[PDB]
Amino acid sequence: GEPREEAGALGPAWDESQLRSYSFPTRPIPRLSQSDPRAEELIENEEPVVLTDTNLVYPALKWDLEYLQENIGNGDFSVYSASTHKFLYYDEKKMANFQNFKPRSNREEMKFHEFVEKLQDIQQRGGEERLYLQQTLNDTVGRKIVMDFLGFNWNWINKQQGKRGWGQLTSNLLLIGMEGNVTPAHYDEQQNFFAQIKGYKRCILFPPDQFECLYPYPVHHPCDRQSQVDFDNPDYERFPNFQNVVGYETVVGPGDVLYIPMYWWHHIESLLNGGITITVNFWYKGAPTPKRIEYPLKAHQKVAIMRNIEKMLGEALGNPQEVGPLLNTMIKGRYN
Amino acid sequence: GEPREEAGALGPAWDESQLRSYSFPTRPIPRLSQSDPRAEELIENEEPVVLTDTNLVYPALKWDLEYLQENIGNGDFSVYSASTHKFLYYDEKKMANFQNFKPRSNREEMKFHEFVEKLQDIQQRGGEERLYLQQTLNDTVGRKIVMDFLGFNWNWINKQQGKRGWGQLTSNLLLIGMEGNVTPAHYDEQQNFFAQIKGYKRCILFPPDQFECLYPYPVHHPCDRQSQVDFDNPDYERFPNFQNVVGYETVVGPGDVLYIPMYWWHHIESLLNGGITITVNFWYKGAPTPKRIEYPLKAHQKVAIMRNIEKMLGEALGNPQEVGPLLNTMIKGRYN
Ligand SMILES: O=C(O)C(=O)N[C@H](Cc1ccccc1)C(=O)O
Ligand SMILES: O=C(O)C(=O)N[C@H](Cc1ccccc1)C(=O)O
Ligand SMILES: O=C(O)C(=O)N[C@H](Cc1ccccc1)C(=O)O
Ligand SMILES: O=C(O)C(=O)N[C@H](Cc1ccccc1)C(=O)O
Ligand SMILES: [Fe+2]
Ligand SMILES: [Fe+2]
Repeated sequence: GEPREEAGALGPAWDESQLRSYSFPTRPIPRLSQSDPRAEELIENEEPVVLTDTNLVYPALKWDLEYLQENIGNGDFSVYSASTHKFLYYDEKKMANFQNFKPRSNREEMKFHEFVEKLQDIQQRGGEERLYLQQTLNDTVGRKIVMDFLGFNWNWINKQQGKRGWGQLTSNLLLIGMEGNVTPAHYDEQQNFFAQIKGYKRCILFPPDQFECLYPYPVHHPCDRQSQVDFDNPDYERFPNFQNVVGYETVVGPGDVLYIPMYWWHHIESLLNGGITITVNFWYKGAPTPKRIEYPLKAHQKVAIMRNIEKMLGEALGNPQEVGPLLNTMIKGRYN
Repeated sequence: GEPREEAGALGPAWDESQLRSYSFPTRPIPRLSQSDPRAEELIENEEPVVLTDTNLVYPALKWDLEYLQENIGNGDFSVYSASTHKFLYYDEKKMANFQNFKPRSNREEMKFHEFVEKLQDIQQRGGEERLYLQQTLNDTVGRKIVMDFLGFNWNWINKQQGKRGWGQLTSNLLLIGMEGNVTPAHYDEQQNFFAQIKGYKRCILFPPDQFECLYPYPVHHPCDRQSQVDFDNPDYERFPNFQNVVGYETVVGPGDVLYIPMYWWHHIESLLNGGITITVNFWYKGAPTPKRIEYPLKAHQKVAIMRNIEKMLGEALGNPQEVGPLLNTMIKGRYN
């Protein structure tokens, strides 16, 4: 949609020139009120929606590098680096299988004050490197910050968890990123409530059934759950169906909360020239399995089946490397 | 090898002109004595071999249409028909899934005397149709025939079953076929002892690892376990790897016993212009699973894994028809 207008006539929140350009078409994601029945409907049907008045992270809306560094306590925060705007999320617990894989992003633990310094350093030296802080909110958090945390709207979110019959909140990540930073398309196996705090983030989502268009890496690969297709330079040779992809986009700002249904693909980028961005997500385990499979199956359920096959086949063969050969042996001249 | 010579200088048992011609190369299967250590070795390593002095079906060597019709009792025998020399073995318990499948062979129960008549009829009327009797040896068998059965060398075969740790004899089929009759390539999940009684049969076998060259039908298909490749007119377009196939052949005659290891492909044909052929097989369940998978895996073990995947995937999807689509969705642009 068109750039929303800020109250008090402070001008447009952002402008098209801050968004990156891509080859596929997109339609806006609904921006509704938490009290709007249609929104309660979209969630109930595992469809994305942006809630604008939940007050989920109200106490955190005052956060910023300064305030944070002062009260965030003194613990270790994981900080990812990148020579480019695209951040390569890789699982270190799978690098064994694909020894032929070399990471294009380096993680590093550090104190907040350090992170801030390393950041103010780049900016103050006309560098080109980019950073991104992603750390769970444990107990090593300052006292004052714990006050803000307790300030979150748990009354509302706890009812969503209940009404939807989801599992237990697995974690909350604090995400602080630099403008221009990008998180390549991928999907997560948990329900997510993306709570925007500082800055603006453009989020482009794709339904689970778009599986054939996004070509995710093999399950045993370090980049499992991520799309192999380079959005900046799509290889229609290897990934022919990326020319059929159609997504849903929107730009979340301070106070907004985006619901990302489990298994839904999502590409997230921080607006160009929009200062830093701060967000806090809420990951919950999806509702348990009906124990009485009812057909027809939903798209994400099939993806669960595929993932399973790959996992079990790598067990049987005792080697994840042979998973591919066996699958081709199974299909060539028989199923294709 | 070259046509063996019959004792008493009765001339060659058969001549090349009786065998069908095929595009692939083949090497002879070992013809050894049951007391030969090398033969006990081939069996222990699940490799084919022809034993010439087991005396397994000694009492049955005197069988023929006449003697049989008289003592075979009076029960129902399954008799398959075919307009061509190739017999289409289809599973009636799977015809549901592939309703788009129409059998090219008609089975029919009948009394022996009837079978003989229907047979002597064709021959006596210059017909072209072909028949093949395949029936288990139950209790509806004549008394005199039971005497022959009891005459089999159970002392020897029971030790093979024991030494190899195989399961229990699942069944014994009486196979009576017309000259020129052919049983297309396929494999069985049980250990087999092919006991030739009357006539000569050419058997061409392929190791389990030739899976990629024989393109078996889908597991849920009525012709599961059978090769899709037409040996008389190979379609190298669909089945490219059939040009890499290499088999082991041999011609079994009265008194010979062929060991067909479980999962080994086999094409069986009755010599051209060689009268009828009578055989009796012995199917045993392979040795149980080690319960402690020891790698590297053997070829037939992987085929067991593939079969499993197909079976379970058709369960999960609740429809065997979608098995193919999902497999391609899994591999395209990811594993190929
Ligand atoms: O949406 C589905 O249920 C489905 O089977 N979709 C397939 C593609 C697909 C298959 C499996 C998972 C996701 C997507 C299709 O050809 O449309
Ligand atoms: O919240 C998410 O699910 C998510 O993908 N967040 C990304 C950052 C991220 C990347 C990888 C793992 C967790 C979080 C973002 O740029 O907002
Ligand atoms: O023989 C094997 O163990 C094996 O994995 N053979 C594969 C082909 C094959 C795979 C699985 C079963 C039978 C045959 C090959 O490319 O040679
Ligand atoms: O004994 C076998 O395994 C076998 O494939 N015998 C075939 C006949 C047959 C075909 C199908 C099922 C059982 C038996 C033959 O022509 O000798
Ligand atoms: Fe994510
Ligand atoms: Fe067979």
